[PDB]
Amino acid sequence: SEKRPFMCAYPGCNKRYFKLSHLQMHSRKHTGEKPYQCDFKDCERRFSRSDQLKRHQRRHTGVKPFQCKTCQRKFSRSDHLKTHTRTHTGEKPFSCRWPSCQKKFARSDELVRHHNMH
RNA sequence: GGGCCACCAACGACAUUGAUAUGGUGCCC
Ligand SMILES: [Zn+2]
Ligand SMILES: [Zn+2]
Ligand SMILES: [Zn+2]
Ligand SMILES: [Zn+2]
Repeated sequence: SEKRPFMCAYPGCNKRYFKLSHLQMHSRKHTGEKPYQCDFKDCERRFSRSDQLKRHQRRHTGVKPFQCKTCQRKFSRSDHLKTHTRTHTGEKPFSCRWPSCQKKFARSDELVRHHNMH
């Protein structure tokens, strides 16, 4: 129906946001002011999302709440824990790039290693 | 200005398959 909540006013950008609080925070990127930044005593780095802000700030605390329940290995990111967990299930979501091949892999390292074998 | 997750794409640590890493898009005030 071509209906949207809120959009950016800058020409060429014109991204859409589902909250006015994020639309005003996005607008800071055009005026030239940081939206998010590390509040740590000896840090000045900046980010474009609250997710990145927390992700970065955990670098100072060393808090890693993502852990396996089969080998108990620990990771700083949930996306990486799942890439590890699939090694216990035997699943391999990747595939060889060559048309004359049909092998499958689970890590980018395995895929690239096989692409070098070709 | 802050919270919460998932999925997708990059990433290279190789004893080990990683007690290892970044981004994008989203949802709540
Ligand atoms: Zn914009
Ligand atoms: Zn910091
Ligand atoms: Zn495990
Ligand atoms: Zn192949």
